[PDB]
Amino acid sequence: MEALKIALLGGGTVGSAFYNLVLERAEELSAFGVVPRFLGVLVRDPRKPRAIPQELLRAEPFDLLEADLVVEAMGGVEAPLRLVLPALEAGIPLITANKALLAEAWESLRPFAEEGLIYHEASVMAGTPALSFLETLRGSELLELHGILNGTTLYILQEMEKGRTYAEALLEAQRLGYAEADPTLDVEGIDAAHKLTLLARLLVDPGFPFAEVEAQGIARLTPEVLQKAEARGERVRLVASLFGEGGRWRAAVAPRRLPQDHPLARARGNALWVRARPLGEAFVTGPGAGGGATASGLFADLLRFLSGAPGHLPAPRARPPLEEGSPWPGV
Amino acid sequence: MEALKIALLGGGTVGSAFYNLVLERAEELSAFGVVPRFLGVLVRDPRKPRAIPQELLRAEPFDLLEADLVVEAMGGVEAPLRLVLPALEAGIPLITANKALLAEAWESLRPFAEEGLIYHEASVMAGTPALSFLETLRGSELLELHGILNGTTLYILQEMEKGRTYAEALLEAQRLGYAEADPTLDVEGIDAAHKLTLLARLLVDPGFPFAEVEAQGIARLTPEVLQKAEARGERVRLVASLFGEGGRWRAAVAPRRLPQDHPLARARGNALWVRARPLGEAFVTGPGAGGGATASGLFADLLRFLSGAPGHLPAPRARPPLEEGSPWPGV
Amino acid sequence: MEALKIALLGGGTVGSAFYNLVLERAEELSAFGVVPRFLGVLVRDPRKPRAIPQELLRAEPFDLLEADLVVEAMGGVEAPLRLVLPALEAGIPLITANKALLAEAWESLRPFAEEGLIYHEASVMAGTPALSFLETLRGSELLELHGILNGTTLYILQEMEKGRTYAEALLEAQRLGYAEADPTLDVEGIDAAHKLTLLARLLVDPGFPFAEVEAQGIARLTPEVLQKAEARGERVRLVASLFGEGGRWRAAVAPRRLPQDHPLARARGNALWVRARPLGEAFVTGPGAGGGATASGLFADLLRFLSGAPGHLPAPRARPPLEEGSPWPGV
Amino acid sequence: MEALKIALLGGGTVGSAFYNLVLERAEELSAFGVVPRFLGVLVRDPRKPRAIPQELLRAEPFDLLEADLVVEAMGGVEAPLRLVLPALEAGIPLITANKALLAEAWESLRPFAEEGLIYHEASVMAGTPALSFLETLRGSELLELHGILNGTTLYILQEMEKGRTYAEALLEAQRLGYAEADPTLDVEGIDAAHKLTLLARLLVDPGFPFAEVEAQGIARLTPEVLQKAEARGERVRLVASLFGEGGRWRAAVAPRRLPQDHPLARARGNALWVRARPLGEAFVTGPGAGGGATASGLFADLLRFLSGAPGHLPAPRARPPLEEGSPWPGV
Ligand SMILES: NC(=O)c1ccc[n+]([C@@H]2O[C@H](COP(=O)([O-])OP(=O)(O)OC[C@H]3O[C@@H](n4cnc5c(N)ncnc54)[C@H](OP(=O)(O)O)[C@@H]3O)[C@@H](O)[C@H]2O)c1
Ligand SMILES: NC(=O)c1ccc[n+]([C@@H]2O[C@H](COP(=O)([O-])OP(=O)(O)OC[C@H]3O[C@@H](n4cnc5c(N)ncnc54)[C@H](OP(=O)(O)O)[C@@H]3O)[C@@H](O)[C@H]2O)c1
Ligand SMILES: NC(=O)c1ccc[n+]([C@@H]2O[C@H](COP(=O)([O-])OP(=O)(O)OC[C@H]3O[C@@H](n4cnc5c(N)ncnc54)[C@H](OP(=O)(O)O)[C@@H]3O)[C@@H](O)[C@H]2O)c1
Ligand SMILES: NC(=O)c1ccc[n+]([C@@H]2O[C@H](COP(=O)([O-])OP(=O)(O)OC[C@H]3O[C@@H](n4cnc5c(N)ncnc54)[C@H](OP(=O)(O)O)[C@@H]3O)[C@@H](O)[C@H]2O)c1
Ligand SMILES: N[C@@H](CCO)C(=O)O
Ligand SMILES: N[C@@H](CCO)C(=O)O
Ligand SMILES: N[C@@H](CCO)C(=O)O
Ligand SMILES: N[C@@H](CCO)C(=O)O
Ligand code: NA
Ligand code: NA
Ligand code: NA
Ligand code: NA
Repeated sequence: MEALKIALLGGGTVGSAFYNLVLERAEELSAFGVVPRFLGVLVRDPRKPRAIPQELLRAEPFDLLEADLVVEAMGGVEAPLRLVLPALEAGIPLITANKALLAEAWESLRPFAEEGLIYHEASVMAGTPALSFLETLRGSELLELHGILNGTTLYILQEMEKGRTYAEALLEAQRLGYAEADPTLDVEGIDAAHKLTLLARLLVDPGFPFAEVEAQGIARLTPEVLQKAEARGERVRLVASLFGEGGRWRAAVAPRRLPQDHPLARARGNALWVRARPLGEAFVTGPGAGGGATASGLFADLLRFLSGAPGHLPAPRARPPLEEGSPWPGV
Repeated sequence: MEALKIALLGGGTVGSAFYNLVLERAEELSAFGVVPRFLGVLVRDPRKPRAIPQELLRAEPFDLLEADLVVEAMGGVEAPLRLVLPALEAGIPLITANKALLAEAWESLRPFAEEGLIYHEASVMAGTPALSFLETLRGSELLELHGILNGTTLYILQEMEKGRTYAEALLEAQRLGYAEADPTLDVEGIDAAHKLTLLARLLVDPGFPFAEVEAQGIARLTPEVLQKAEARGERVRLVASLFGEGGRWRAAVAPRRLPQDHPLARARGNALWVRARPLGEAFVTGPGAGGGATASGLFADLLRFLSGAPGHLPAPRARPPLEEGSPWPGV
Repeated sequence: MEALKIALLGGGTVGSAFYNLVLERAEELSAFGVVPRFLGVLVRDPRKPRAIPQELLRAEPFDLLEADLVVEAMGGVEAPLRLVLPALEAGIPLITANKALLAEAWESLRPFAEEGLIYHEASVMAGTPALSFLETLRGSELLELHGILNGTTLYILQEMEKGRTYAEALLEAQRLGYAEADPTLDVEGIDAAHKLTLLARLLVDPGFPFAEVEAQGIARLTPEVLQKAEARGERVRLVASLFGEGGRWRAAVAPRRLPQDHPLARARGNALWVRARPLGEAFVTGPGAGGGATASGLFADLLRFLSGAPGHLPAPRARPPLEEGSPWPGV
Repeated sequence: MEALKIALLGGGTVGSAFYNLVLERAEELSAFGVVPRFLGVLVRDPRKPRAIPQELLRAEPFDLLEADLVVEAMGGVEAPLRLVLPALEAGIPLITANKALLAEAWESLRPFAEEGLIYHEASVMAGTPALSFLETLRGSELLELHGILNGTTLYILQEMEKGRTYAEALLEAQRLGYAEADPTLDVEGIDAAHKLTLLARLLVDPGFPFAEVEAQGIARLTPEVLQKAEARGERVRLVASLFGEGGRWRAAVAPRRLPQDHPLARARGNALWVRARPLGEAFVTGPGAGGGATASGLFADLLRFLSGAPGHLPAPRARPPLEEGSPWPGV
């Protein structure tokens, strides 16, 4: 039996859900050979109301080199990056739910991803299987991928069909915990773009640049637009697409008119839909955002690590596109 | 004496400071024959402890059309937009501290700015005079403008100079209520870009696009780079620059090497430095972020409105630059 | 018109109610000649959830000598005492809701009370008139005083008559905000004893020692006892008594069997009952605990000060008792 | 392997630390063939953020009679008493950290202590061995005991020595989770008196009354008095003393002038110093307050219980002292 010493960065909705999940499942962990011991949890206010014991909180950075694992769910890019890099350099794995970090600091983080040090299931659709889904889909070659990767904007659109306004639905969305710190990342497509980028690097091109994703959010959408779509037998959704065009992978986020019976249209939560050769059509759906949902993903990754498996490896080499996609109707 | 009917959007660091500042200055407001009456205060979470009366909190949007003023300090772009437009269309002024909104929704908001309906001193360098400073600088023709517009990154570079880390500094500035909710906006220069855009529009080109600002942040800087600059007799700062190049106005945000005696290098606070013809060289500096500092700007604008002055007008035409310029050397 | 600069010690349920009340009533204050300006609010956690703007919070002591008034509602004895004494020494008045402080540090605080520097209506039965009540009763000579001075133990007994247990009622009492930090002060009679002491010093003996109060709390009481009392046509209540015996003032707190039609028994909140010569029988009742209720008392004292009146003066000399009381049935 | 059924009373600084410590040590507990199962956790406010599952929180008292252990860390005396007695009467052990309860409700609790049903290591000097230390010291006859039992006042006097104020120090210790909820209990010596009582009862007289302890606090001490002691080669500390005087045991808490090389003066932490016949002079020191420190004591007691050992027994008789003693000189 061994101690698994964990440094947690962030003690918010996710961090705190992860902390309590780990301790609540310590019996499971013992069957994996370990007892979980948190070194410290990095936060900003160490004395406010929080669902972690106060003495574990650290309002300043602390040395991570004695940890066996670093778990990050602090948000942002350059601050977690600088905090994680010395741990990575020492061969200490990272488990993160932070898609911005991986999408926008990939020049620094790719080499550690490639040696299997980075686990990040929770960074796309929370603890819904997305990355593991794609890992199994690698048995085939992608033809087209379409996801509804952002839960905030899904919630908002669901509410506006029901005739609620953007602002009341976003407000409602932010109470329920779905949005990023700044909901602009959600409603402009950027958070979907970060997720889509990570999917692209896993499946089709390990160098895929976040800057190459074309992203348009839901700012032109209203209840009227959505309800008129319903009347044509369609649903409008924000969709993240990956497809070949002129021999290269293209990545877009935009609102799309979907047939109402399409798997993407009938999903109540977040969803990833592929067509691949020779498998065919496959689809995964589940909760894409929330504390418990994300902590599930991070805990799934801890068990993966404990099992002796590497983190989520980028594609070993870029894959040649088989077909010209370019499906589509925008809005 | 008559009610001044205010709808306030946001009850946070800024909104709350503003609410309480208004209350305690009620004596001052009576000298205009008004008494301040809040129609409601839009907030996300009506349960958090707040220095605003529970009975005035609204967790859903409320009718604005009876207000004499809408004050906005909620953050984001699309949601505040959709909330203020009806008031603006009714000829109700807006007082805002939200630079993202004005930079990114200008196609919708410019017509109302041109009519004098938008007050936004607090949208740049908080209640430090920036917009009013530029309004006076209009007596001359701009040669060049350079500002340290972002308080969060000034704070960070000041603390890194003294040997503190990036991560520590950042944690503090967030604590002090300086950082945008997405602090990436601060540290990648985007928030300074938004501010720069507004200054360009006030001075030189009323349709200057936010997309035309070139922005880069502080992500490559460390305590070491800064300390080496100090030994060369310099300071590295993030600088927002507006200058002529090949007959057009260029807007850039980037780290710059400044001579250490330069006003920008020494300033107490955020700072704006302008050479213009025939005035010469003028400078303003003060706090550029903080609840109190921002509530001062908003309240300044409310007093401006009560005086019968219009809001901040865009430049009444676009005009080319007088002189070819450049910023300081990059890093 | 003048600035009234206020230093607040404590930003809890009371402190925060007082802060918001002051600002909410600044129009009233202007009719008294002043505009209220808080120098700072002393707390412990300056970044947690609180109904006061964060920049006013001070997590460390600050200089009080520039204030026009010090307002204290921090709890305890020696820490507020040391904080207030330099202000008192400088002739700066104190307004307090802190009965422990005044009861247990009277050797230090009496001399300042005697020069009218201490206002403390809110320290007995919150903003229910108690001290001002006694000030008017000084027109007569006390024969007997009996109060139900502690709201926690009143609540608890009210709930146990209804058949609820001590522990559920105390729990219920502490949620509703009635109890001291440690409810032992309430349930053992000590908080009533502190209040009774202050009443004694106002009315009958300016040197009355807190140590001379005999106090017994409600620890032997159960629903059964209380319900049996109801059946004999009585109510049991914790009562604070002041009466002459052998030519001296005696002070006791204890549970008592009251006739059910007695003013003390039929009071739903806290209550002070006197017999005095030549007035006769007089009685005041109201809320004895709670934020809003206490802030009312502190604000009543601020207006008193602004009116040019002194604070609550002790009796100028001990008064000779006229009759042997010693009413009573204990339980 | 069998459930160890625990009812926990209190979910605060101590309770929460305890809850999470139990969870993470579940592996260790399996070595006794148990798995820990919480039947519920009594709390005041089920809405505060807490590192305990919502579904286990109870805001009203719950049946305890199915528990194998009641752990108490709620504070107060009468309410915990009325809650544990039924469990105690059923032959269910109590593990407590509450020294006030044991000192002040001993007429009710002594019979169950005498039966081995009360574990209270954490009630004195937290998880620093104090009770177990004394249990071993029973191999000798006590000559004299002197301890620095109160962590809050040690902390305060340590910080005042270094020039900090009373008020600052106090604010900190409260922040660190050291202080009783009424910190007056700490600074007037009452909390050390409660602890002293329990040590007297374990060692010399199983009915030693709390009322017989003479207690005075640190209220006359300042940075100046302490600094002057240091210049005389001394340290002033609050000391809890048990010593023989005229054939009876005397118990006193007071500030004392200690030689600076004395173990009590130097100790790292709270400290207990005992001369006994024939052992000689023994000493123990460690942290005497804190969530983690206390949860360690409680967990030590739970392991003691699982080992088949009884709780902490009172002295099996009263006996007079062997030698006339005295404490150090007062201040
Ligand atoms: N919630 C979701 O549904 C969800 C789903 C999937 C992925 N994620 C990802 O999880 C991350 C965090 O989200 P969350 O919902 O847990 O955020 P949250 O509730 O705000 O918590 C973020 C935590 O990080 C701390 N923190 C933030 N910036 C910091 C800095 N510069 N220095 C030190 N501490 C810092 C905060 O401290 P304080 O608490 O003191 O302020 C807090 O403890 C993000 O990357 C997000 O994209 C979230
Ligand atoms: N802080 C500064 O230094 C500073 C300086 C100048 C300008 N500004 C600008 O001031 C604006 C507000 O900043 P801040 O510091 O006050 O942020 P803050 O502390 O987060 O306050 C945001 C307020 O708006 C509410 N809110 C956020 N999104 C909402 C939505 N979709 N619907 C309804 N209510 C919403 C929040 O409700 P809850 O409290 O219920 O969460 C909160 O009351 C930003 O535009 C910022 O760029 C800030
Ligand atoms: N509530 C009532 O019904 C009531 C009625 C009449 C009289 N009172 C009296 O009012 C006083 C306070 O009561 P409350 O209900 O407002 O208490 P509360 O909600 O706990 O607030 C007490 C405040 O004082 C601060 N504080 C406490 N000790 C401190 C120290 N040593 N150093 C610095 N700051 C300290 C706290 O800081 P934090 O908030 O950071 O912890 C908090 O801001 C007591 O004397 C009480 O007897 C209360
Ligand atoms: N802190 C230490 O260093 C230390 C060391 C040794 C012993 N102790 C002892 O441990 C005990 C608890 O101290 P602590 O630091 O954990 O205090 P704390 O942080 O205030 O926790 C008290 C807990 O009990 C709950 N509570 C209080 N009174 C209650 C009532 N009448 N009914 C139901 N629930 C009640 C509170 O509920 P909420 O959270 O809902 O408010 C809280 O969960 C005290 O007896 C103290 O003397 C403390
Ligand atoms: N804010 C993000 C979290 C994970 O994608 C969302 O709404 O989906
Ligand atoms: N985050 C912004 C707010 C004020 O514009 C700043 O740091 O300057
Ligand atoms: N806890 C106190 C406040 C004022 O007496 C009470 O219950 O009455
Ligand atoms: N307030 C107590 C808790 C531990 O007994 C102390 O300071 O020692
Ligand atoms: Na996932
Ligand atoms: Na400004
Ligand atoms: Na009163
Ligand atoms: Na102990």
